[PDB]
Amino acid sequence: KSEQTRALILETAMRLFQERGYDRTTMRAIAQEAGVSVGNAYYYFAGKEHLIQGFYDRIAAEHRAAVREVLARETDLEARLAGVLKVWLDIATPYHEFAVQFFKNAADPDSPLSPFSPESEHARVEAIGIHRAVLAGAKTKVPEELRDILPELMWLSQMGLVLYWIFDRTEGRERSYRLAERGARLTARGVVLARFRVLRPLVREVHELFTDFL
Amino acid sequence: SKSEQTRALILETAMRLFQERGYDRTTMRAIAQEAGVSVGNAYYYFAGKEHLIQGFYDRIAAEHRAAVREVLARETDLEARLAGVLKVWLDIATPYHEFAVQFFKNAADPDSPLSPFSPESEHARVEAIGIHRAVLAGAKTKVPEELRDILPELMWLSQMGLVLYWIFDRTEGRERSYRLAERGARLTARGVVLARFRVLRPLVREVHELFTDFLPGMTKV
Repeated sequence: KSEQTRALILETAMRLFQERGYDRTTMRAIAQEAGVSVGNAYYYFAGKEHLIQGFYDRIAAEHRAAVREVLARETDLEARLAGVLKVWLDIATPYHEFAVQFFKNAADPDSPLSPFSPESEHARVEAIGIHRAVLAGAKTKVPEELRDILPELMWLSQMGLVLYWIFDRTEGRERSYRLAERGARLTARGVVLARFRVLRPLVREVHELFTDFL
Repeated sequence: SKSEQTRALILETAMRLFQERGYDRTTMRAIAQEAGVSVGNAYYYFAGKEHLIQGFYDRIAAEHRAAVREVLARETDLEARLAGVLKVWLDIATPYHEFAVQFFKNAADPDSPLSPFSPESEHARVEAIGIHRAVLAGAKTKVPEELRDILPELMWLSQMGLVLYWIFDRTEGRERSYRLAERGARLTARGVVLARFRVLRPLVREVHELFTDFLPGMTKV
């Protein structure tokens, strides 16, 4: 079933370039290993970057499941965000050597692979969604002026943290997981401060700036 | 001039190579043979690929620092000073965009001497931050004492925030970036003015602490 032999191929490719490198991995090897003509392989994915898309997509959706447990017993913002970023890290863990090799492909600004490209759109909206979940259900006061962009800013933090995590050479990535924690604490205090009357000017400013930009 | 022209010749060649070959797979050897000098003669100016990048970073900081001379003489509003400075930075970076797009995957690594944040880039960094000090010093808006070091450094962080956006910007003149330097200069100059109140300063301290802990190159706590 197309919808089903599709996920077969995504899977054989995902494991293939993990073992080999995105670069020296051909559609043809993927087809061969998959039991599927080269032409079929291209039918489900028009070349190698569309598999990465489907991998991002796949990773986003896995992330979104493992945060059931965390969103279930954390009420306040900080603990919500922090767990979600930790859960992210936990499921990225096995893909880390791949992310380091793959980094130089995805880090090409003008490549579809870049998480900021238009191809990656479906995966951004997806991931921002989680950041919608983290606050929309956080029993912690959040000013209206901010409610509309925090998602996006939090998502940005998360890309910061991905970048940092590719290059974190500490044991088991201790430091990244620290960064998520500090990042969440810092975000959370920003919002509390945001409630302070004297600097709604400032909160307006960043509301505007954040509604304009990619 | 043969000596200064060779200096620059090496530098431009190496950069074009890193840009098409990629930095990992360019050697001193290959650069020297592409410029058409002795490898000896190339090392004489740049002790290795890393010093070459530092050469790129230094050149560009000085350029920016020369170019800022007017804005920072005419403008007395902090915003407008920051505005101009950041904009002039864009004018100056503008030739190196395709370079930066290609070299971003090497310098992004904060554990690498290639990184702006590295102890190896100290010189270009201090010179760059020094510009944010003078943006501050000669602004009409006066500025808190306990924040006097952390602000120039946060402003330099934004600049890097801006460099990163610029790299990823695909719009025409990179005009979207020019619009960010302008809108970001606004938020920031409001940010500093507003840090005159005491409610805000801890968050300023704490943001400068997150960066100084997790990235090399900022002043200790």
